[PDB]
Amino acid sequence: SVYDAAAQLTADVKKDLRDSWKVIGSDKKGNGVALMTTLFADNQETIGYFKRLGNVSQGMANDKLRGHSITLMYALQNFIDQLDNPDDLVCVVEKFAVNHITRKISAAEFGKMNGPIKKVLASKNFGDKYANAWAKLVAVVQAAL
Amino acid sequence: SVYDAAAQLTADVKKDLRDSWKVIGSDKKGNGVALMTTLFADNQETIGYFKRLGNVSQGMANDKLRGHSITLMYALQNFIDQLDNPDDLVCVVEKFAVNHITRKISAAEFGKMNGPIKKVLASKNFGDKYANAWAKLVAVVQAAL
Ligand code: HEM
Ligand code: HEM
Repeated sequence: SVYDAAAQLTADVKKDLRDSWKVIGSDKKGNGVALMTTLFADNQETIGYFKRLGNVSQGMANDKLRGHSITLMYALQNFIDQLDNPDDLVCVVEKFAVNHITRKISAAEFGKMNGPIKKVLASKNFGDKYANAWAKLVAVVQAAL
Repeated sequence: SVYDAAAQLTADVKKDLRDSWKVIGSDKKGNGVALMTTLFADNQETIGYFKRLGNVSQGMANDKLRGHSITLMYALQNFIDQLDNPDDLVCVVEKFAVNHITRKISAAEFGKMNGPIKKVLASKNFGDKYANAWAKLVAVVQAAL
């Protein structure tokens, strides 16, 4: 199942993922926080899953939110680093899904991250072509939920 | 406290952490699995916390163990990257501790990783000086458990 989704990661898709990550991943704190705050802005209901982070309206200044945001970026770093070996990509994605499954986060709920990603890519001038590539990566994770 | 522990990361300790990580972090899959297998070999009592992984003796062939081992290395990568900013290191460490606290992993339990780290370091020609630097980093996490 996850393997089949991974099959959509064509040579061109992996190339766009790597090229865009080279920029996005260069500022994990800044972009990580941008993703989370955008998610909360566009889909307020997702805040229900982050009660532990406290006052998320504080953004970057909120230590717990900042800690979560930076950490989230290292999961993507992990995924990006395993793109050339489907076997490693798959085992890393299934390992990542475990805690999210426990939190009862469905594939549909997880898919809400596509908008924030598209918006962050755009802020760095990466168009639809790149947003589509990332949608495919998110789809691999969705296959594991 | 975690804030006092973070202050123990002096200039040379940070430098030795970076220099050794440059090598160790080069092969996350290889060294990550070596780290876990050494832990299970030297402290069989810890295997109980990893029931979900299945037959841990299979090493690299165990997909779940490989997935976990690779992922563990990105938490260390995270810590190393935050060495420049104590405030970020602390929020990233507390974030990391949440799940380990939920699993009831105590500071004493966590410290058992010092043995495996020292051995992997040694296998790459990094002696006591480096093992001690890493123990200082591990102590920051212990302070948060
Ligand atoms: C590209 C998307 C995402 C990435 C890379 C990501 C990454 C992570 C990582 C690495 C962690 C820490 C390890 C763990 O506990 O699992 C985590 C925690 C968490 N994630 Fe995800 N996640 C993503 C999307 C989501 C979404 C869409 C939701 C909810 C709507 C979600 C909810 C959670 C929650 C509630 C936590 C715990 C937060 C805390 O209390 O510190 N994640 N995620
Ligand atoms: C260098 C030290 C260590 C690092 C960097 C580390 C890293 C991680 C990471 C990144 C995860 C995934 C996120 C999460 O679920 O929290 C994790 C999971 C876990 N860790 Fe730690 N950990 C370390 C030591 C330990 C020790 C010493 C124990 C137990 C004695 C432990 C027990 C666990 C368990 C049971 C899981 C879940 C495994 C699974 O079911 O997939 N960790 N750890």
